[PDB]
Amino acid sequence: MGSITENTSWNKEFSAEAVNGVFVLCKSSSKSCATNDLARASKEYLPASTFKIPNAIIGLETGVIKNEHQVFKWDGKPRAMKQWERDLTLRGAIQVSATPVFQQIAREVGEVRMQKYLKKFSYGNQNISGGIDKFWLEGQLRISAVNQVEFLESLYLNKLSASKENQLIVKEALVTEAAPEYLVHSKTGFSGVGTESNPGVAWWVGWVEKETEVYFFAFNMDIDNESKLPLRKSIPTKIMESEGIIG
Amino acid sequence: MGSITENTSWNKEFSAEAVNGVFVLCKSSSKSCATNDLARASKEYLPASTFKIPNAIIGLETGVIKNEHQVFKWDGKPRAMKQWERDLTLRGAIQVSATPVFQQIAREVGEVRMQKYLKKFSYGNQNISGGIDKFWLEGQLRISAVNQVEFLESLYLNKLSASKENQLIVKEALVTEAAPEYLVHSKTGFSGVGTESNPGVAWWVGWVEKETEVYFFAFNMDIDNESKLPLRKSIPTKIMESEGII
Ligand SMILES: [Cl-]
Ligand SMILES: [Cl-]
Ligand SMILES: [Cl-]
Ligand SMILES: [Cl-]
Ligand SMILES: [Cl-]
Repeated sequence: MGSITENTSWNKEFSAEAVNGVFVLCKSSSKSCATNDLARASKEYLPASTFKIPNAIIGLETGVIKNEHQVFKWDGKPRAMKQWERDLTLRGAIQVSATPVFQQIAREVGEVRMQKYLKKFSYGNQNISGGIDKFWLEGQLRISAVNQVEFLESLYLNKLSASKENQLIVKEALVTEAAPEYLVHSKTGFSGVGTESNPGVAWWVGWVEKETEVYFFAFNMDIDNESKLPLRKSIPTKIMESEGIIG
Repeated sequence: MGSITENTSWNKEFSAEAVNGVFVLCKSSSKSCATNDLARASKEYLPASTFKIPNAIIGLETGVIKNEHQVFKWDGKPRAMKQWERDLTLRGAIQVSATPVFQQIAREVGEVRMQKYLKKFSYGNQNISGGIDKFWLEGQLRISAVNQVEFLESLYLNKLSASKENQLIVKEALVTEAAPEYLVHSKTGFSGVGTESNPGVAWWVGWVEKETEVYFFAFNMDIDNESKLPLRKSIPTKIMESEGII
């Protein structure tokens, strides 16, 4: 958007849970954003599963994902999560966050084309070192909350450097709540619990369409205890509720 | 859609409510459809607000709807329903069924382009007589339950004679339930209570994407009393539940 202002009153929801994190919320019509922590809003972290958004688009663009209705066949091998042990649509693989499906997509896209698309998308530090199938999971790729909102705004407007149809296909795959005058697109992320001095990161990013308004959001937090994960949704929902958006 | 088979065991949900109607359900992977009433499955009825689906695609195709994020401004004058007395997005206008918005779209599309597109879409009897802004509401346009599922299948597959991008836009506008492995696109219709010896029609049409399967559906029923309106959703829902479609 245009402006960003720091709203320190938004710390109340973080301090109540002893969480270190940031929430960025932008209202389209007023071209204005608010955040609890300006400094952290610009700090870059591992995207983890939020990378499914650009990866899905790049997969379609390059033709690795053949079309909108491609089925990703479970081959029979045990997977890290139980919910991934089945055939999945593109929307399904995004929604249940089936990481191995996307690791294979990334391998097929390749280094040259992945690099070019992350440049076109202005996606974070654009550092894809750490292996083609994990740079966004444990490698060197980093993105800020502000950069996520910018990327999501471009996607909403079909202004990414990709076909309008591929942007649309990925947008329907991101729908997480549908009501007559309320629509939510969103995606979670979780890198793990980390180590001594290096906590992991949790994400919730997306946008809310309410009546004729649109609000873009990005949340992240430091995490070293997996039982704290639901906070990645509860904190932003509480803040958006207080704003009259209602999460 | 493939083959169609009459299954009279579905009549249970209709007889319970003294409803004269039809449900058509098609399973994409098996290329087969079932219905409680083969005769009625092919009978053609006023589309009523189910017409918002092709009308929206046509509005986008012709540039009358400038793009995905066009806002339909309320002029501040009375509208039939309070829910319509506000600015609406395309999705909002479809979801609250803001008929006056779509009537102005039809006027701006105009007769020639509207006729051409309904032919291209093989949309019912393709009869647009009765006024450019009311042919699907009180005029001569008629479409069957079988034709609705055929049209919806084409939309799902992006195979209508329109840009893939415009078909995609109208598809997101139609989403009515979203879950990680369960997605519903749907649209209701209701022509009114009819006249003596001539009931109105109520519709519910759409599709269900469940894991990797897809089910297309079209329901219609005779209606002469507004109190019966919720049956247009409850009957099909009960049948789809009995079929294990979540
Ligand atoms: Cl991933
Ligand atoms: Cl009106
Ligand atoms: Cl209408
Ligand atoms: Cl009329
Ligand atoms: Cl209803």
